[PDB]
Amino acid sequence: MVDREQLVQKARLAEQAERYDDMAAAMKNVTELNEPLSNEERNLLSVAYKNVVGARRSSWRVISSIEQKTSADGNEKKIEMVRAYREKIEKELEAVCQDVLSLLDNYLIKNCSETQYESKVFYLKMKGDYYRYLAEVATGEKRATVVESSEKAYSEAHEISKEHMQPTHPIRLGLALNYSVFYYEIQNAPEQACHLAKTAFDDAIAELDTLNEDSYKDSTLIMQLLRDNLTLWTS
Amino acid sequence: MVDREQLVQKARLAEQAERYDDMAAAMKNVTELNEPLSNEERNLLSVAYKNVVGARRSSWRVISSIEQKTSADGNEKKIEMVRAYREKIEKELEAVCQDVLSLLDNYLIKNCSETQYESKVFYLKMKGDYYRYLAEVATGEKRATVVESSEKAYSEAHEISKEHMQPTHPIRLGLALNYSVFYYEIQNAPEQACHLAKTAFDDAIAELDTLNEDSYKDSTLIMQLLRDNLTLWTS
Amino acid sequence: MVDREQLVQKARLAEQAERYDDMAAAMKNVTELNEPLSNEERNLLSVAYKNVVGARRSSWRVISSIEQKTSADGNEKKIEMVRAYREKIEKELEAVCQDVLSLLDNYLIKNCSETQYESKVFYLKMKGDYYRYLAEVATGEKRATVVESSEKAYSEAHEISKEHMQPTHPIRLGLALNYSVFYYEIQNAPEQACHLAKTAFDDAIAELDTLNEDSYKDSTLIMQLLRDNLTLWTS
Amino acid sequence: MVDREQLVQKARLAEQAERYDDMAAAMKNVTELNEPLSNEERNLLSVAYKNVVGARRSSWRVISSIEQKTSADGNEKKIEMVRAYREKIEKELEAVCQDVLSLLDNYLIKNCSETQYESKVFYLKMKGDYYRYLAEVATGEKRATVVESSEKAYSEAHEISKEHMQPTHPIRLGLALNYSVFYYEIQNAPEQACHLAKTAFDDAIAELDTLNEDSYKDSTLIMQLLRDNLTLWTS
Repeated sequence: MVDREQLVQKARLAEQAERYDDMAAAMKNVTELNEPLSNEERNLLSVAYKNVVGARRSSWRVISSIEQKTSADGNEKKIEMVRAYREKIEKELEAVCQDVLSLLDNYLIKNCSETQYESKVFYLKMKGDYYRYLAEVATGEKRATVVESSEKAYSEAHEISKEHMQPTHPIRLGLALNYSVFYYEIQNAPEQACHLAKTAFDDAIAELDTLNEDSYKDSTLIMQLLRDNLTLWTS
Repeated sequence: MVDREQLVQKARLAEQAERYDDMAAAMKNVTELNEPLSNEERNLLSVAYKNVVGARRSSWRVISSIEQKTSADGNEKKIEMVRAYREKIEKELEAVCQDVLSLLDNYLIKNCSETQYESKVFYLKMKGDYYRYLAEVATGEKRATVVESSEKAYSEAHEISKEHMQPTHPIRLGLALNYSVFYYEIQNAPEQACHLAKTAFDDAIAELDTLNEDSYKDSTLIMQLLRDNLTLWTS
Repeated sequence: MVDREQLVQKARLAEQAERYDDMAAAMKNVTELNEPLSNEERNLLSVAYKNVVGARRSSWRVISSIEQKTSADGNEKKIEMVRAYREKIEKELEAVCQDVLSLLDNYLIKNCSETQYESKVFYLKMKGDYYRYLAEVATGEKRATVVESSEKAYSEAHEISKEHMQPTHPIRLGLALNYSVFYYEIQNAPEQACHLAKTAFDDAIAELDTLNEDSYKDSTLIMQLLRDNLTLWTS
Repeated sequence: MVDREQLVQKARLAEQAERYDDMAAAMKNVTELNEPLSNEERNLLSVAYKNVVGARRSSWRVISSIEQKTSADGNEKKIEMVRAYREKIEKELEAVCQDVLSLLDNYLIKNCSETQYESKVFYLKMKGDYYRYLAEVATGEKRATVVESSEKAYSEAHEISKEHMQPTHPIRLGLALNYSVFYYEIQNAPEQACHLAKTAFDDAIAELDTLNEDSYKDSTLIMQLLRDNLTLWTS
């Protein structure tokens, strides 16, 4: 019988040791206590799964790159293991995404009140992200379904953030960042990606007086990331 | 006969080529046209002399360090050239400071109106800085005079900024940064240095609504530098 | 039924994806085919387990550091999970070491001929290393046994390398590097560590004519690492 | 009246302070004592002028780059100062080269004996280099003359090094490095550049037994630089 405070302590310890699989597992155990998460427990869960899926996405990109070159090389003798190793990483990546998506759908989005608007946007942004990670590796009909699922999660998150959060709020800014990345990289819609990132940046600078003493550093950091992407995409 | 716009273009060209002596010389020529400087011409002058004096201060520190070791080494045969080379760098550093101080006293502070409060604080901060650079290399009675001169320039700048600028203004924040460094490093007053940097940071976060769309990045950068120094000095 | 060439391909693919656990597992499967390893398969096995044990050693150091501070902090409420998390990492580290040590004792050292002197030194250096990693985390009577085991493996490796390899050979140089680290860090014998590293470096420069066209870069790299450690330990 | 040992001490002090103009001036004063240079005084002179000309070459490249863009921009109002500032840097660069070339022709190459083969190759490599720096900024008939002058200096250096130095000697390796760069960048002869760098590298690995205890690190460093350039040029 392990206490909730000890599990959060375990996640913090795993983060310092860079053992993100342990970190994700501890925060998954906290979620499964079937109680709402604090703002702190929410970010610990987010950081854990971002680093776990990040390592899988990086590995998949490396092996897929080698796979495209091996097929072009003409050596049929080597293609078998490259494809199988890419598939192995791909299934691991998908299982990480499905693991987070089950947590969001059966616990986090399912049981946060209609009043906890910050929590709702935070979880729907995560949902958009993990369906986007699934979209990156998916093909054909499987791809179209997860793309729609990602779009649906980002749009709902966007509507609640627009209505209940200031344009400078790091959750609203972070959402605009990832949703515009989804338009650019997944939907291949550079105009809509640039518009979304421009609107978010301009709405934040127009309401710069709404910057909070506890999160102004996070706000200015994401505003810069939005401007960075806007520069990259428009050049 | 060289135009003012061409001299500012020369300073910008010298900055890109990292030829700061050329940059300082071009901005010194602009000042000597005996007209007020634009906000742009002011920062170009400031950046030029900061890089020129910065290179001299770095060289003086290196040779002074070797000088202290050579005297401790007991080799009297080598002390002569080290001391003379340190003295050579030292005179160059002092002549750079006197060059900037003459520009401020006979042009910049001398001819900006009682209404141009931003200009006044900007020039008195520069004056405090260049007397502080002189204090670093000076000894005895010579040191006490330049320390007083630095203190007098920073205090006047502090009074005008407190009265006519928002606590988040980068000129007011930058002034608090350097004036607290003067207390810590020159006056060896850690308490007064920490108090000055704390007050400035706290006044800025208390009036975070006064952040300007054109300079919020500069404000948040100096606020962080203040917090950095406060952490270093209190640990 | 997976081919030996495909398993080596899997290890190379895992190395590019930085999935060292996969890499170690593939090379463990190659070893278990119960045939000698090529020079290439040997280094792939060595690199795999070095990165696997390296991550465990780094994690153990981080959590042990936090453990020493938490005990000193006086918060008895937090000591329980830190100790248990350190113990968890520690058991993982020990199981990695025992896994490699079983491979060396039941396959690699057990079945390489009396003639394959390069192979013998290579495997006995690995044995010295993995017992040294065990010594780092062990205490009391358990520590003394693994220290002796490490010493015994390094000494045998040292005798065969002295007799059958040139002083510039990267395996002989690499052995002198790790064996001197064992004296310094494990045995706390700075004199014997410095002597071993000095002798190896001096023997290599005295026979610089024995440098091989295929490994001169590896030789000069380890010679520098020996000189680096010698500088650090003698200052 | 300043002693030769004090001037070399001044050059070493200037090098630590990164005051390369002072360093070059001190070594120019040593050369002008009209006596041969030691191996140490030779490298101090070489390092001084390399850093002085290096800063001019870097500045010229930056301003020439801006000049090509300003002419393409169509703003005739700005072209005047860019061209004049480039010309100013260019004359400084040329005067540095002529300063070194006068030292080599009226002192160093002029008065080293027919027996000091290391000194002869060292000075003729420098001569090839400084005429190459002149070739980089020169155009038309002026360019053809300095290109021939560079070629003539490198070829003579190449003949003496081939006859009196081992293929692993850092002076012979360094010569092959710069002479092949001259073929690639100045003469636009990629085949001849690759052949020269390949021959030098292959001659060095074929005589790896000729590596000296006092300069093996310099030899292996330049051998790698040759292999680096060979990779870049053949891909």
